Amino acid sequence: MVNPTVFFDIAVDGEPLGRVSFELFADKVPKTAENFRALSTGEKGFGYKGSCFHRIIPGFMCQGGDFTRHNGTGGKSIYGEKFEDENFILKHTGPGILSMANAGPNTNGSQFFICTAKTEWLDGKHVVFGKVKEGMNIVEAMERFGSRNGKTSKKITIADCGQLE
Ligand SMILES: CCOC(=O)CNC(=O)N(Cc1ccc(N)cc1)Cc1nnn(C)n1
Repeated sequence: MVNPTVFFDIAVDGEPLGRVSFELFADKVPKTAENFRALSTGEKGFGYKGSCFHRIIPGFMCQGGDFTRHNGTGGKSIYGEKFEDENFILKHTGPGILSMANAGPNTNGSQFFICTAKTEWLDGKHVVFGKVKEGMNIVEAMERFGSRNGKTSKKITIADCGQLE
């Protein structure tokens, strides 16, 4: 009836940077929304707290949520290792879009990316499920620690996370 809101408190080499919050589009993509919500609260016994943004590419996107292998090869959903693409109603319209990373059709786990540009060519293959609500300036700050090949110049971590309200 109202979409939930979750936050991440970001750190750079252990030092506090700021907080980003996200509206999750539970109205349109409820299953995909609930996965990210629950990984953010940690209520299933695992999740995003302490994990890193392993791949950041300025002018493209910030990617993380690989909490098992910390490098883009791991993660798992609250539903099993993988779950299906729920739908593609929502599109990659611009900076701040929150979207699922994947390795093929119906291979969603826990990895996600926040867009820092319009990424139209991802439409219909990555499930869009939320957007940055507060702290797009902190996402832009994060982005400056990326590189063309995605390697970060300092360690970008989710020091804390959970649900607002
Ligand atoms: C713009 C979003 O791009 C993608 O989702 C494409 N694949 C990955 O990023 N994966 C592959 C992948 C993604 C999700 C899951 N669940 C498994 C594998 C993770 C990754 N990160 N850095 N590298 C080199 N690969």
